[PDB]
Amino acid sequence: KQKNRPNRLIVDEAINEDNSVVSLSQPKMDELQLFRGDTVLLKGKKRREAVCIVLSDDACSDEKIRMNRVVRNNLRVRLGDVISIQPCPDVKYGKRIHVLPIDDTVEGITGNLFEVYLKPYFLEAYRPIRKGDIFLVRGGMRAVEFKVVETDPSPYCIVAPDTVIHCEGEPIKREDEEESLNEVGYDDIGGCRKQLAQIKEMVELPLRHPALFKAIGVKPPRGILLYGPPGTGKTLIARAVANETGAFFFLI
Amino acid sequence: KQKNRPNRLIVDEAINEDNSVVSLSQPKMDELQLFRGDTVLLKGKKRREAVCIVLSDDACSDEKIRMNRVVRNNLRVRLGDVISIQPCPDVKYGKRIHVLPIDDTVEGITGNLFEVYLKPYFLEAYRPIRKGDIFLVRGGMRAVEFKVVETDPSPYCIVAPDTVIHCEGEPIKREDEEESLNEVGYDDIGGCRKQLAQIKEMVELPLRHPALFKAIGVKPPRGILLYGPPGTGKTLIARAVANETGAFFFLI
Ligand SMILES: Nc1ncnc2c1ncn2[C@@H]1O[C@H](COP(=O)(O)OP(=O)(O)O)[C@@H](O)[C@H]1O
Ligand SMILES: Nc1ncnc2c1ncn2[C@@H]1O[C@H](COP(=O)(O)OP(=O)(O)O)[C@@H](O)[C@H]1O
Repeated sequence: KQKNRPNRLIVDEAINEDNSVVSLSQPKMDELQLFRGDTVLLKGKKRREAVCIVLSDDACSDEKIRMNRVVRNNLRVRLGDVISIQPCPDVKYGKRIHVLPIDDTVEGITGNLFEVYLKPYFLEAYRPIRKGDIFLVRGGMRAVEFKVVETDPSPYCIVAPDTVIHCEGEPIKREDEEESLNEVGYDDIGGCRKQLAQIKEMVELPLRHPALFKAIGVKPPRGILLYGPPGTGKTLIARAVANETGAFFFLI
Repeated sequence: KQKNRPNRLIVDEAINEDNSVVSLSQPKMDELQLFRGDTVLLKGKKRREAVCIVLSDDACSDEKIRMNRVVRNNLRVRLGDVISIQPCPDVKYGKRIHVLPIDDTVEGITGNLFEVYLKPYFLEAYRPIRKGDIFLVRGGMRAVEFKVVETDPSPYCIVAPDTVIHCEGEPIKREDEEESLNEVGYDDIGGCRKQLAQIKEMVELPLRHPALFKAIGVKPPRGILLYGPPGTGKTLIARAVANETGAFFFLI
């Protein structure tokens, strides 16, 4: 079976903000035999899957794939990891969905969540979904998460205008496996691109591949000193780096 | 029943010093069908009532009502609250009243309180009263409070020249519900208007509506630093703010 050359890419940062658009470059797209708007299927770590509409861009390489933080966290991968891509031409429109909120997120929210949040989200935008994911909607000076529990053409479909939604039930608990989305990441840092590039390349090898430094005698850098006027967000950059590499973070 | 548009106003600061004059603007006054000098009836928090002569002014909005600190404290409301207004054309002259002092206020006062204090107060000024209120008279380098206990056309009337007063009895105790009137308020701060406006708008939302900051993620200001030469009354301003919002005050 052929899997190495047509079906391998490397995750990196995103430029678009939609939680379903995955951006890649045109040579890979006519190599994969995929056109714009076609729903694609991604497999990552721990046999997790995701369905996403595709899009083309130019400011990419021929092995890099740009995905948003929600879809990336939905596959359990981190930046610099590899995934598998496939065409999925057998998705159908749904006829029944059931969604729940996360209790950690809904606090002091009064009224009904349906007509304020889930009504403008699935409005005039055909969005694909798979059972057991988590998506995020922003508004009312808050950001609320939602977990899909069921799907009528199980286990994945596309949201069509005539797809009823039964938003019935009580909040569900966040388990000890997925991480929160109110945490810090590289997307929550405006400006300062060159310095971010430097720090990212400076801690890439010791924190991503730790076993490599048992096979070579080479000393990686261990002392970093950030400086600048107060109010420039340095602890932010620290927590960001520490969260995106999955490393442990202690604060003195 | 119609109550929202003709019978709702918002309390604010006063410009006059009389304990019976309540000031409002001419559009609301000819909307309520009220003329000058007519006794008006106010209902506030905890089904408290008050009878007051009315007056017109121009430096107001069309939903703000200016009342003195005595009448405001008599309704249990604070600044920025809402009250109900009504016309009360069925007040009559009294024929017997009975008033007592507050023991916390009378200290070292010798002689009789009647002819020195209660004689010039109800002199050539028709003043309305209701049973169970508290009013304040100034003189002799002191300020003495008085509580009405009974009224002959019960439970409210107007003081006419031929209304006898039986100032008979012993001092009464201040209970644990009403606050004193020798405390600090915005009226006891001369000058410094712009800075007062700034500090009042800076602590309005967190201290008046605390539940609102469980429904939005927005950080209110928490650090304030007052400065100026010594002798400019800064702790005064602090106690003032803390008393007018009803907040707890700790002093280090
Ligand atoms: N470049 C930036 N991008 C995003 N937010 C920033 C940036 N610079 C400052 N801030 C914001 O202002 C504050 C500045 O960071 P700082 O007060 O030094 O860190 P912290 O209080 O989190 O230890 C943070 O709350 C952050 O939200
Ligand atoms: N603007 C003002 N309005 C009213 N009284 C003031 C003003 N400025 C100063 N004072 C008076 O002078 C004193 C100045 O305040 P201060 O001596 O700093 O506070 P305290 O002695 O109460 O700790 C107070 O007793 C106050 O009565």
